Amino acid sequence: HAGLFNLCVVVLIAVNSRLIIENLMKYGWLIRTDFWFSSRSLRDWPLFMCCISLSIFPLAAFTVEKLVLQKYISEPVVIFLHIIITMTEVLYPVYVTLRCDSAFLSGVTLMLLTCIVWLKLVSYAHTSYDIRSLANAADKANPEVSYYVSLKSLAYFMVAPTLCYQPSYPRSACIRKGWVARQFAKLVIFTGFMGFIIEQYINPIVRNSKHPLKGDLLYAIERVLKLSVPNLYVWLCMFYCFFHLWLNILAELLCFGDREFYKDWWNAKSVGDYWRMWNMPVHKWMVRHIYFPCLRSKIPKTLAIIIAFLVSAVFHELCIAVPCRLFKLWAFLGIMFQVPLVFITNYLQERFGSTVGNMIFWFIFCIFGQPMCVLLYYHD
Amino acid sequence: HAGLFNLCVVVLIAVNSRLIIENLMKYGWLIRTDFWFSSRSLRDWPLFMCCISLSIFPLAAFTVEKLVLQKYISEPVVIFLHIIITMTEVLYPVYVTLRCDSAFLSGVTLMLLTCIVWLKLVSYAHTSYDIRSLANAADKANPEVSYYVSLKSLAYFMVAPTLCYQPSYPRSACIRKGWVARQFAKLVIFTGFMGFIIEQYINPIVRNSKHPLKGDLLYAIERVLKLSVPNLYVWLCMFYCFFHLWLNILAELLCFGDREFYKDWWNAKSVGDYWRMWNMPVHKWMVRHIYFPCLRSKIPKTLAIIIAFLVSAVFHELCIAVPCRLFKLWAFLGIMFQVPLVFITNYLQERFGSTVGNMIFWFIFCIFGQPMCVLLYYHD
Ligand SMILES: CCCCCCCC/C=C\CCCCCCCC(=O)SCCNC(=O)CCNC(=O)[C@H](O)C(C)(C)COP(=O)(O)OP(=O)(O)OC[C@H]1O[C@@H](n2cnc3c(N)ncnc32)[C@H](O)[C@@H]1OP(=O)(O)O
Ligand SMILES: CCCCCCCC/C=C\CCCCCCCC(=O)SCCNC(=O)CCNC(=O)[C@H](O)C(C)(C)COP(=O)(O)OP(=O)(O)OC[C@H]1O[C@@H](n2cnc3c(N)ncnc32)[C@H](O)[C@@H]1OP(=O)(O)O
Repeated sequence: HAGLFNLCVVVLIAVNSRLIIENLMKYGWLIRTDFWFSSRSLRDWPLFMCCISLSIFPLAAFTVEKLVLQKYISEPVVIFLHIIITMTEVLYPVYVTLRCDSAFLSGVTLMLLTCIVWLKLVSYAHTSYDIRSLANAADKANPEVSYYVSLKSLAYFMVAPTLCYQPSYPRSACIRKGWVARQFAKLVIFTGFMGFIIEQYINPIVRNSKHPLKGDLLYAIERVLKLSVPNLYVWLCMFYCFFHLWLNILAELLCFGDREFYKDWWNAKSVGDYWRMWNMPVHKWMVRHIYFPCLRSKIPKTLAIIIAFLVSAVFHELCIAVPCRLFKLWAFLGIMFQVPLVFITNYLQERFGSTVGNMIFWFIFCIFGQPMCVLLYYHD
Repeated sequence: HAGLFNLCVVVLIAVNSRLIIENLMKYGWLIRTDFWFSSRSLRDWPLFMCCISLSIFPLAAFTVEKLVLQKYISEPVVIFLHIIITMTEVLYPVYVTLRCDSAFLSGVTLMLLTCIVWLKLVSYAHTSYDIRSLANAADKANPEVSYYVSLKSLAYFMVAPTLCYQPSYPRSACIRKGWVARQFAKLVIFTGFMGFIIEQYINPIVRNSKHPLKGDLLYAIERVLKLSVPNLYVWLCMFYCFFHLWLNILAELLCFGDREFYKDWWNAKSVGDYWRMWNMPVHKWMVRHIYFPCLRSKIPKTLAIIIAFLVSAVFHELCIAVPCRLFKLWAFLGIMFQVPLVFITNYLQERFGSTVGNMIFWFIFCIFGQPMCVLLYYHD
């Protein structure tokens, strides 16, 4: 069934083929300019070696786990230590990306690694607290603790493309190395295709006069789809590069038991259905750590969805607005608009059809969607 | 998996949304102009009532079958009658479409119905000859002949969307009438989408100065993909309207046992593989009536593929060049170019990959393909 997905790059080689064949070798006129990392030689940036400076805090979580598992201090004190460790995870890399500053894309990938490491840390803390509360009911404890293997399990969880820590993981085989290279080659060519389609389509169409949109929109609703359809293909190729290619490569090199991350997000009859569908690991993180602890007792789901999307709004604002240090709160409000939207398109999809719900999903994803974040990300 | 197919009409509503919302009601400024049939009222054209004048020749085939099955004359004489009946099937509707002439699109659908009725007739003759040769080995014969039910079986085969006659057919249920209407509604909106995408994309891009292509092509290879990508979407929507919608509707109203016509043509690693794949009934007709009678004895496949594509070239030329009565032989030579092409891309696909074979298939289908027939069909 893969040829109709395959046709979407045939028509991108085919339309403006001429501006594809004017390059010398591997986009010789557009190299290290789009999806760019300047000075590929040496490749030593003081935030790139500070991308491994956030790895001393998983070691700090292992030291406070060693304090509570060798009975150095009580459980509440360690919980406070986890709270301060994951708030230093907020406060320290924003100080890294403001003071002794660097490029915007390096700041964006540092904030994305900060967000992913924060989820991985909070999931490690919640799973360690759950297995400590399970193990303290009886006097079984844990003989043969194997702190090298626990260190390797925590570090292997930190490089893993999932956000749910277990000490025992499903594994696979790493004998297919030509496949790994083929996926990497597919990723690099798409990256070059990403830079080509950003420089040829979005960059001449954003670089003009623009105005902030209002409640009334007369003769201005044609721009929010015409400047969003190449952004729709940019987000589709971003999804294919991250969730189908890079996460599958990082699953394969670490020998992961499930390449399960992307799951059926194109047949979304509504958003809300879409946000529970579009990636497995962060949706498993919300249904394991925030929504379902709210749904254990005394909070219903009709504020749990708002507080889960509030912390997702906080993560998107920390990912986008902080490396540009402008504090727009446009991705915050643009995804806070989605939270009444999930409820709306559910009232619209009731007494209706799934097909026209998918039509209005792709319209919602066109205008008030995730390519809007890339549009505001290429508007600074 | 249907949402990624569904996105291709979201991006067509989205790009030039403005020229979609300037119409009054059901394309009020472009109605009965593209995919047009003038004078919808009365709807009585002298070739439209001559579209049922080709139905007296299935009755003629039943009369000559009644002559041979009631032993009025020997088998060879009836075979000659079948030969003249299906050559009057060639010679009479071209006289209908030249003398007392009509519109070009009515001539194109009359020639398409002529081609389909010719295949259905030759398949009926070959299957009747095969069951007559099977029944004449012993003295079983056929008690309870049921000539009303044989008449209904032949007529039901003539309205059926398959080209292989059997007296016993698999059936289904016709209780889902809201589904039938939904598919018909999907077909009509796509037809309107077809007329919209033909008038907005192909018609301003063909109506200019054009030149015949040669062996050397310098600074002219960008036109044969840029004027072919909207033609690629026109042929994709033509395939979806005919083989997925209209043939499934005609399967459902006649209660057919298999909606099997389209089969996996998008993952074509080569042409030749593609021509055996793109539709079930005409490919079953070639492998049941022309190729495999050649492969019974004394002819190898290395002229059988050329003679099968020669008669397919004759059918495409009779479909396209005869209603425009210009005798270009450009669709003839453009599909005679494909016959060395199937062999070529098979030598190219050997010692190679299936993925880059699919890449070069979609390049071949872009330039020297079936949208070229629609490009020359909208160039007169
Ligand atoms: C050192 C570095 C190493 C790096 C390594 C590589 C990287 C790591 C790799 C990968 C990690 C991620 C990389 C990218 C991260 C980027 C940063 C961000 O964080 S961007 C965040 C954007 N925002 C969101 O994603 C919001 C997500 N929101 C949601 O998932 C949902 O909307 C949610 C949970 C808030 C609401 O879910 P509703 O639609 O499900 O809820 P309802 O109405 O209540 O229905 C619940 C029912 O759904 C069914 N259901 C269907 N599927 C289900 C499932 N999978 N699990 C549970 N229930 C499911 C069940 O019936 C369930 O109810 P019953 O549990 O039975 O009571
Ligand atoms: C009153 C009106 C009512 C109307 C009702 C509605 C309408 C009716 C509805 C629908 C009818 C159609 C409507 C449209 C008609 C438009 C007009 C036209 O005619 S346009 C014609 C365009 N031209 C073609 O379509 C050329 C088609 N060409 C071919 O099919 C092939 O290219 C062919 C047969 C000429 C060559 O086939 P290679 O690729 O198969 O041959 P290899 O190299 O030899 O391989 C053969 C092997 O392939 C495998 N194979 C795979 N699939 C197979 C299969 N399905 N059958 C048999 N073998 C198959 C088997 O291994 C086989 O060998 P082993 O038979 O085992 O010895």
